[PDB]
This record gives sequence, C-alpha cells and structure tokens, in this order.
Amino acid sequence: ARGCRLRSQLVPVRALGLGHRSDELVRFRFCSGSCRRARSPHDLSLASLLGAGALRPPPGSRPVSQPCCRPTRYEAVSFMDVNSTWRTVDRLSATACGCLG
Amino acid sequence: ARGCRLRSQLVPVRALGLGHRSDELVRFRFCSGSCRRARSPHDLSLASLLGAGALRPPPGSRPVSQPCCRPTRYEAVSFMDVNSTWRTVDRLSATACGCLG
Repeated sequence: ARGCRLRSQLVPVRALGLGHRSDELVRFRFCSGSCRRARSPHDLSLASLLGAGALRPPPGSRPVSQPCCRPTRYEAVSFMDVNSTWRTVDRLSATACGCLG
Repeated sequence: ARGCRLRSQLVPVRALGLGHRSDELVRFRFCSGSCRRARSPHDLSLASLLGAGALRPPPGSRPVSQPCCRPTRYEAVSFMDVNSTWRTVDRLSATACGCLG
C-alpha cells in the first residue's frame, strides 16, 4: 500500500482549483507511493550519501533519491456548471502510475 | 538557485554505499530543485486539493504535485580502492537534469 500506485477519492469540483463552485463530487485519481524498487545505482549512492551526512544541503528542496511516483496516463474530468452547461478538462485525472525518472 | 539544476560536491567513496572503501574523494553530481512552473493541469488540481486538505492521506508518502528534479544523463565514476585496484560504476554521477514529471 505504501508503494507507488494509483489512488482515488471522490472530491467536489469546487476543490479542484478550476474556478468553479459546483459541489458535485467527481472521482479524482492520482499517483503516490515509494519507488525504491526502481532505484538506480545513482539513486542508491545518493541515498547513502544523504544518510551519512556526506552531502551539503543545496539551495531549495532536498534531492529525491528515487524515481517519483507519477501518472503515465490521464483522462478527462467532466461536469455540469451552474448553467447546466457541460465542461470538460482533458487529462486532469490519472489512470495509471509509474516510477519515472 | 532553488530551481531544478545540476549540483556537485566532492565526497568520500566510503559514503557511496558501494562496499568498496577507497581513500580518495570523487566528484559526485546530482539533481535537485523546484519544477513549479512545469506543473500540469493535473498537478495544479492535486496541489489545490492537498492545499485545502481535501484528500485523505494515502499510506506512506504524500503525492508529489510537480515534476521531480531528476537526471537526464549520467557518467561513470571510477576510483582506486585501498588495495590498489581500480573500481568503476557506470552511470553513477549525473551530467544533466530535467523536470521529469
């Protein structure tokens, strides 16, 4: 369950950051989880260096020592707005995940 | 400086987690930094949902909501071990970065 995989949850369209206020619930899918199984020699050494405190913190976010769990395919989310007009946002919801990079 | 880019530092071979203990340092390069401007519509909605606490937490790590800063190219690293034998690991060090999302 902690490993990289497709996740999903019903959420209101208004929470999607699309500028709409509809309370209609739509199933939003996304990717999250560990990708340690797909780590390369570079990744393992980076992980070891960080674990040993051998690396000085570069400016900004910490280096990721493994591929990131990201969508490999997407599908559109559609809904009716306040005027009963159909709206569609293409490729907004994930349909598959992978350990990329 | 906080944006995704190639980083570099001299590090002890012993800290690379290779099992081989050397005594010289090697130049190790990696990638780290932000990719916010590279967010896709999916990433933006995921970020909107996470920002509002609209998603229950999936087991393990939180989903990433922007491409990850990862290497796009690598190079070998070689070093002489404590018994005077040269060792090498292909593609151990990064030579270029990209916002892989």
